Formats: sequence, C-alpha cells, structure tokens
Amino acid sequence: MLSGLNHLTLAVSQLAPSVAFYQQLLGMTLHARWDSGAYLSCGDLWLCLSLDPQRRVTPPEESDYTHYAFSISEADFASFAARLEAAGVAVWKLNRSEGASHYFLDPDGHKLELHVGSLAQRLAACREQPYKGMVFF
Amino acid sequence: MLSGLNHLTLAVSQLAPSVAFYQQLLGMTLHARWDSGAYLSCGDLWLCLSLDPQRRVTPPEESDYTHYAFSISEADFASFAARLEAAGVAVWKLNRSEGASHYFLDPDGHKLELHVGSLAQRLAACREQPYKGMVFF
Ligand SMILES: Oc1ccc(-c2ccccn2)cc1
Ligand SMILES: [Mn+2]
Ligand SMILES: [Mn+2]
Repeated sequence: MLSGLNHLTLAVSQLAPSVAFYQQLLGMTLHARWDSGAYLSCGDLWLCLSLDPQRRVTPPEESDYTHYAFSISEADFASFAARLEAAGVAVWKLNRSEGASHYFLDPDGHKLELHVGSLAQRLAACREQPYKGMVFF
Repeated sequence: MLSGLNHLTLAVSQLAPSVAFYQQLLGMTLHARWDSGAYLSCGDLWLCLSLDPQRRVTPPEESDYTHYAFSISEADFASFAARLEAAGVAVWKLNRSEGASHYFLDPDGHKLELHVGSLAQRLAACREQPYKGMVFF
C-alpha cells in the first residue's frame, strides 16, 4: 500500500532565491543543487525545488487553500514566527482555525505554515472544539 | 527549528469524490470529516482535504510541476499502478528518472506520483551520474 509522502516537489520561478528561502531562512538542509533544481531535507521530508518556466508568482487571493505545513516545537514556535515577520515574509492567513499555526508565503506564493502538534493532538482538540458537522472514525 | 512535514492540505472542489479517491482508491485511513473537510493519514503523512470553492478542476497542461509523491514498495508498485489504470485515473507524465514512478492526477487535477526510492538513493545515483551543473553539499 501507500506508506507516506516520498517527496514534496515545488515548482519555482527563480532557483537561487528559492533555495535561499528554504535553506537560509527556514533552516532546511541543502544536499544538492543543479542548473534546474535542488534537493533539501527537513527532518524526514525530501523537498525538491524544480525550476519551472510555468511557475507564476501568485498572490494568495488568487490561489486555493492548498498548503504545506512544517512541524515546529512549542518552545520554538513564537520566536521563529516573529523572525519571519521581522524579515518581511508575506502572509496569507491570521485566524488560527486549526490550532497553533503561522501562515506565510514562499517567494513564488506557495502557501506555507508553521504548526505545533500532531494529527492525534488535533483530533483530541477537535473533540472539544469540533469543526461544524465533525464526525470521528 | 523545523522538524519535518506536519501536514499536506489539498484544496478540493467536491469533498465526497475526493474522500472516495484518497480513502477508497488510494487506501488512506480516514480519521475525521466535517462539513468542509477531512483528515486522513498515509503512514506518517497527515493529509487534510479542505473544501474550497476557489479550487478549479485543473488540466495538467495548465498547472506547474508542483507535485506530491507517495511512497510504495517496488513489490507493490505495478499492481497499484494497474489499480489506478483500471479506475481510469489519468497519467500526466511518463517516468524517465531513477526509481519507479507513476504520475497520476487526483479529481481536481492535483499532480500526484507513486515513487519507489529515497533521497539517499537518488543522491547516490546522482553522484555517479550528475545532472548538468550539479554540486553536492
Ligand atoms: O548549477 C549550480 C549553480 C549554482 C550553484 C551554487 C550553489 C551554492 C551557492 C552558489 N551557487 C550550484 C550549482
Ligand atoms: Mn494547515
Ligand atoms: Mn517527483
């Protein structure tokens, strides 16, 4: 069967600024770069940045809610979010509708998130404060 | 410090066919559903389906190369690809890289992949046959 996420590939319009964002700003590990892409890791996540002439810098009001959340500890969450804010990283959402989260954009407008907590923790929180119509299996 | 992918959220135009696709066709575990979304797991992956009237059913020629690859064993790959083919799931690319890959579309045109092989395997292959301009770190 399927066992998890093998990799996340993000199309990017300008490879060097995107590598700098993920490695320098977000702290991910850079493993390789070539003329058309890069491979990074974030814990167990394999991230590919793929140079794509079709990628457009997309304002958040123009894209749907598809987004990519990265795990961060409770102890690190606020200072990391505040550092992104002080660095001028653009945002796309403020209401914490799914727990402790900070929503921000990559250079091409990919929708990113910092989140504290596991799926189990989110299910437990939702039992007390459920989304409308919520059913648990 | 970021420790991994916390969750992947896909915007969906119609919740029921998307739940059917990820749970029934792709075998993921459905943990909860509400009026505007669902939570599933696939191994360590926390997947959220979010009902979004902004999501367009998008032909693959009209989206960039951003895509989401799921892990599968080599032994299971061919029968899972055959399952997707029997269900009439569209393919958006042929494999030309190392490791088995099947490139398929979700009901809204999200670009998905089945892949066999880790980042370590890819890096080893690349060291032996580097892409144009490739540098390792
Ligand atoms: O194809 C390449 C082009 C540029 C680089 C690079 C990496 C780090 C810093 C500056 N340039 C690597 C490979
Ligand atoms: Mn989220
Ligand atoms: Mn891929």
